[PDB]
Amino acid sequence: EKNVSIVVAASVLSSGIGINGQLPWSISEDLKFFSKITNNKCDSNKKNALIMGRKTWDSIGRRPLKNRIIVVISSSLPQDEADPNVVVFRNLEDSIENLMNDDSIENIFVCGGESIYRDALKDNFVDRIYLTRVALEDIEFDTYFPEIPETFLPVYMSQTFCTKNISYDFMIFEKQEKKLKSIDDTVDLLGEIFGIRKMGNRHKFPKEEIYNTPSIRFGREHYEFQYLDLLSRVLENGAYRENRTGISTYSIFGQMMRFDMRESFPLLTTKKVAIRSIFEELIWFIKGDTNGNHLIEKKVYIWSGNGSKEYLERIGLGHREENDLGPIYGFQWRHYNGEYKTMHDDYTGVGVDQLAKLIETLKNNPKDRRHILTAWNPSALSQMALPPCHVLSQYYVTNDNCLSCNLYQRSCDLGLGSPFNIASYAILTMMLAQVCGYEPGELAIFIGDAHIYENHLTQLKEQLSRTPRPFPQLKFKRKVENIEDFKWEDIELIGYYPYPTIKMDMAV
Amino acid sequence: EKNVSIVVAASVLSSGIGINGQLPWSISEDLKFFSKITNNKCDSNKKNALIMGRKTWDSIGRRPLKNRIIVVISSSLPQDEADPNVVVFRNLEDSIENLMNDDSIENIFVCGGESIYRDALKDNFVDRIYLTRVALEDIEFDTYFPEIPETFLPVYMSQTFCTKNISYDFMIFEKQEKKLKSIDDTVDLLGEIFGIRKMGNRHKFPKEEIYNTPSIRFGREHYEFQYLDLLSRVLENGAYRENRTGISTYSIFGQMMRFDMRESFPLLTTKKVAIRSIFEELIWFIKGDTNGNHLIEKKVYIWSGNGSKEYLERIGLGHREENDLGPIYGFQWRHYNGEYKTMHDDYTGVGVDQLAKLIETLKNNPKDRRHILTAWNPSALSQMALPPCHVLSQYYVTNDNCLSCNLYQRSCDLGLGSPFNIASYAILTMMLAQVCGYEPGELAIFIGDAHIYENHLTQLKEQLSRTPRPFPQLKFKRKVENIEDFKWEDIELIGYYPYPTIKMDMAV
Ligand SMILES: NC(=O)C1=CN([C@@H]2O[C@H](COP(=O)(O)OP(=O)(O)OC[C@H]3O[C@@H](n4cnc5c(N)ncnc54)[C@H](OP(=O)(O)O)[C@@H]3O)[C@@H](O)[C@H]2O)C=CC1
Ligand SMILES: NC(=O)C1=CN([C@@H]2O[C@H](COP(=O)(O)OP(=O)(O)OC[C@H]3O[C@@H](n4cnc5c(N)ncnc54)[C@H](OP(=O)(O)O)[C@@H]3O)[C@@H](O)[C@H]2O)C=CC1
Ligand SMILES: CN(Cc1cnc2nc(N)nc(N)c2n1)c1ccc(C(=O)N[C@@H](CCC(=O)O)C(=O)O)cc1
Ligand SMILES: CN(Cc1cnc2nc(N)nc(N)c2n1)c1ccc(C(=O)N[C@@H](CCC(=O)O)C(=O)O)cc1
Ligand SMILES: Nc1nc2[nH]cc(Cc3ccc(C(=O)N[C@H](CCC(=O)O)C(=O)O)cc3)c2c(=O)[nH]1
Ligand SMILES: Nc1nc2[nH]cc(Cc3ccc(C(=O)N[C@H](CCC(=O)O)C(=O)O)cc3)c2c(=O)[nH]1
Ligand SMILES: O=c1[nH]c(=O)n([C@H]2C[C@H](O)[C@@H](COP(=O)(O)O)O2)cc1F
Ligand SMILES: O=c1[nH]c(=O)n([C@H]2C[C@H](O)[C@@H](COP(=O)(O)O)O2)cc1F
Repeated sequence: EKNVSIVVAASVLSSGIGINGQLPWSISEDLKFFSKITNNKCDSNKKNALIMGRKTWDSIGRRPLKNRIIVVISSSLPQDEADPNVVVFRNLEDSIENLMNDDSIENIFVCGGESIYRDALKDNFVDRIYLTRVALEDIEFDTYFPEIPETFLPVYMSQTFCTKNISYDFMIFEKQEKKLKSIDDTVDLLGEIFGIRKMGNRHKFPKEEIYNTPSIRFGREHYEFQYLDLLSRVLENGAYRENRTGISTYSIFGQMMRFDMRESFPLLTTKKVAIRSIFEELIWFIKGDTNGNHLIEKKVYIWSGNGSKEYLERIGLGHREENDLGPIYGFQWRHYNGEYKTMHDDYTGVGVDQLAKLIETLKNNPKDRRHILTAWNPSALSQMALPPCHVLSQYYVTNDNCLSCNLYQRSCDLGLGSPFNIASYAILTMMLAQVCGYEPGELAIFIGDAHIYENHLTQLKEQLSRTPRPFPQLKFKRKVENIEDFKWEDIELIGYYPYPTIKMDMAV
Repeated sequence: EKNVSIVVAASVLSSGIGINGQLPWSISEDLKFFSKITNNKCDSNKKNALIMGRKTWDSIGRRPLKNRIIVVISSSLPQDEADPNVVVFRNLEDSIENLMNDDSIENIFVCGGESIYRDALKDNFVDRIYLTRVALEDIEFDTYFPEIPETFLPVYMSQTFCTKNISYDFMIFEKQEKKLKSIDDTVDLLGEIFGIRKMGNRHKFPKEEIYNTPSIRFGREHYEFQYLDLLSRVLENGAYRENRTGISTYSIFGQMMRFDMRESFPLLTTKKVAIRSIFEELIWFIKGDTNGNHLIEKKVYIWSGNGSKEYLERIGLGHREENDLGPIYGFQWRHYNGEYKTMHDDYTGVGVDQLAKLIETLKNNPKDRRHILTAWNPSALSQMALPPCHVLSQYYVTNDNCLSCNLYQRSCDLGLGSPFNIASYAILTMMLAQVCGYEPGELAIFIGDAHIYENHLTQLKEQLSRTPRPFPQLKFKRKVENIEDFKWEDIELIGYYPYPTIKMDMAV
């Protein structure tokens, strides 16, 4: 009784693994992953066996792998004993003789194509699966990886990596079996004595029925869980509260999310996020614009709700034009403390150009601690059609010339605003990184009133049922002179294979 | 072979447990803790044995405890078999015949005073310790709890609680024995392939030699660990970087801390924090003052460094008076966007009184999401002697009438500034809570440039060697009409028993 693991690199959707006797891709780090998993052993005087089919044995040049014993499953290969690092068996069942008899073998690994993968799962020989999901689907395949049986459950999902603009994950699947210990009891008993006085009870762990992929307990490395587990945490501890709109929310205070931008782009995969509208809003801010029609003219109606004549007169802005949102994001960025008249006037030169100073400070004094771009100005809050949600952001240049970003958000619509704020400030960091000459780094979002609107409950609960997929890659097609020169055609979204879009109405 | 645990509630320093045949305090929740700990059993048809001395047996009225068998260790009590829930033995060793003979007993608990505690530890009969540390030490004791031997190591430390303004902790100590498994290996191998491309390697777990009380792995509930583990994370991942001063730091980006204020006060115990100077700085901000002499007149020299004539002329403020810090904290609070002349002029009425609007909004509109108090004003940054470190703060009223606080900090001097910012915004939250009529809630601090100055290394490593003690209680002695009426004599610090103060020089 030893371990029998499966190592495979399959496509994210169709689970393709090969085409015309070779791989559909060339990822160097994945092969190194195959090296270390198949070499990882405990006994020095032992070797791991790698089982593969003849067609696969041909694909790897018919040459042995160092420090490993290759087991070829071929119906017509000569069982020659000359090579001690390569042995041939007639069928897969008879080849699993090393478990009980061959004590010189520590672990067993299955990695030999569809015919061996499917036969190893249909006969219940497998104990664990090492799946390398690759974000490639608009190509051709002829050999696929079988559907993972119900007996297996994911226990680990690595962060999204990148090689030649190709995103990929690393997952572990374990087979279900049958059916520190004192610390958990003492914390529970303290939770029974102090009701909500103990802070642990105020932040209860999300229940299994609202935890996204609850089988992955200790291996929640994928940074989309930083958003999906916040949804779960709100569903568990959110207090039903009212607000300025008629749609009440479930709200918790003081939450944070953390995303990687070096090897991926934090665009959610559990729901098709309108990436174009995110950009057009961001470049709208950068340009210094407050005209709400300029987004509607580009078929982006995100600010149409808070920019209706009925809404502005309702909040005391009847003198304002239809979509004159007022000094908001992109007016405190480019013209801070500037006397706001209307959205048609020329504001060139007035105010404090924070973005310009931010860019110039990022390149002249990178290790400066004051790379701050704020939007909360109490003098102009009364003029705003909606006070800023993402109020203040700070930027950081690491020693390896990477640009990280921190953002504080006073109010976070986890249904709609959060998927936008994650991608919006990710693109803004990448934009700042290119103009300043650095690489994208990490993105951390600090949240105050993290909430879910009550009409988003059935929708977001559906989103939590979708096991996430690797983040896509976002690369720019050209280097721009100034930051405002970016256009939608300059962005290339690579490997975005999300779940179907989810409709949720905005609370005006 | 079953488990033998000891349950004790001792004072935090001298470990006193009794005086004149009774307890030195009256904490109801502690007795309820003793109830659930001694009753926690797995078998329905089994009872836990509670061992105690005669003097202790007298202290509890000589009456049995429900669902439990009390074992009295007395040299001259009659071994009466009339009561089946109380049995008497002559010595402690002979009383431990429940391990091998009486299978009707599941667990054994030692809880019978000094004479039984010392004999149970000197003879190595104990397997686990349930310690309830109480923050009372300036009273009299006559019975103490023996010092925990080196064979025991702490594995859990609960959050600081409160009963009648008495702070107390719950800890677990386990005796050392001799000397999921696949997920950790796969993450390690991914760390060998991707160097710093994998985000996990940029946030490596702190090594044991810099982890405060590294024996407490899964039970780091005490929220002083939210600060001590930030020190460890900086020591592990901090990049050596320069700054505006000559003292280089080790800095990491995007960290957060979370403290409880309902049942405790987040004043660090691993170092004697100058609590008075914290208050005088805070009330200085609230009053709207920017005159540095008003703190020096009260023997508070924290802002003396950034207010020397040599420093102001060094940063381009030679025209400024000796300690005229300029529009800083407490001038953007009370007079935001107010044209700052000097520190002697009258600024009453000018600017935007954020604090006044914040107070008025906190009680009139509690579920508002705009309870924000900012200090980052780009128009006046050049006039400031030092840009704001704690830039923006947001406040939140829960459904149970508690006031929580969020704070974003752009730069964090973990040696000096951080212990002050934790207590300063804790006091400010409590002050706002009393004036508005709410109770203190949670305090979350979000940090950008969390760093340690290199001249603080020997000191902070010393601070990490001190296992923390329960937080003290801070209560106000009177209700004030306006928030500015607070005085140092109005604050009462209850149960603060910290480790000796640690001297660290400020980087000017
Ligand atoms: N992405 C990835 O992780 C991997 C991808 N691949 C790719 O998959 C493709 C190859 O897989 P595939 O097409 O399925 O072919 P296989 O690799 O599964 O090899 C099949 C051969 O093995 C022998 N064989 C298989 N099953 C039996 C059996 N039950 N009894 C006796 N002999 C058996 C036969 O050899 P014989 O002719 O002697 O009868 C058969 O032709 C290639 O493109 C390869 O590159 C391969 C491995 C990993
Ligand atoms: N804070 C806490 O968790 C607890 C506090 N306490 C406090 O501690 C105080 C009492 O403890 P303490 O003063 O140490 O007295 P003890 O509770 O330890 O009881 C001592 C008695 O037990 C008997 N005894 C002890 N050792 C032996 C032995 N080796 N052989 C035979 N008999 C023995 C003797 O009884 P005899 O007279 O018959 O010889 C002795 O007088 C009280 O104030 C009590 O409130 C007690 C328990 C818990
Ligand atoms: C059978 N096969 C196809 C193949 C390709 N990619 C995969 N990727 C994964 N995740 N899992 C597999 N089973 C897998 N199999 C192989 C097997 C070994 C090598 C190989 O070259 N291994 C070298 C790797 C060289 C290097 O370090 O990059 C080794 O040392 O083991 C390539 C393809
Ligand atoms: C021996 N002793 C002294 C005493 C007091 N406080 C302690 N506190 C701790 N943490 N540990 C002890 N061993 C301890 N012992 C005792 C024992 C039981 C009760 C007691 O009244 N127990 C009731 C508790 C009643 C209630 O629920 O509040 C029970 O149901 O067990 C009081 C003092
Ligand atoms: N109460 C409230 N006011 C807001 N003002 C501006 C925004 C940002 C915003 C506005 C609209 C959408 C929106 O409806 N977007 C959809 C996609 C919705 C989705 O994520 O499925 C789209 O326009 O394509 C998203 C963010 C916003 C919000 O979320 N909530
Ligand atoms: N570069 C820099 N500038 C600062 N300006 C104001 C502060 C906050 C500050 C300043 C001085 C002290 C200080 O010296 N405090 C000592 C004790 C220091 C301590 O051990 O905590 C005291 O006031 O008694 C503490 C915080 C501060 C800081 O930390 N770093
Ligand atoms: O970028 C945005 N992100 C976001 O989360 N919101 C949502 C948060 C909240 O649901 C609403 C503002 O409501 P309130 O004014 O009460 O904070 O806007 C809006 C944006 F423009
Ligand atoms: O309340 C404070 N908190 C704090 O952390 N600092 C430290 C942080 C940093 O070490 C220094 C400011 O340096 P810089 O202006 O380059 O960010 O002041 C100062 C305060 F007044």
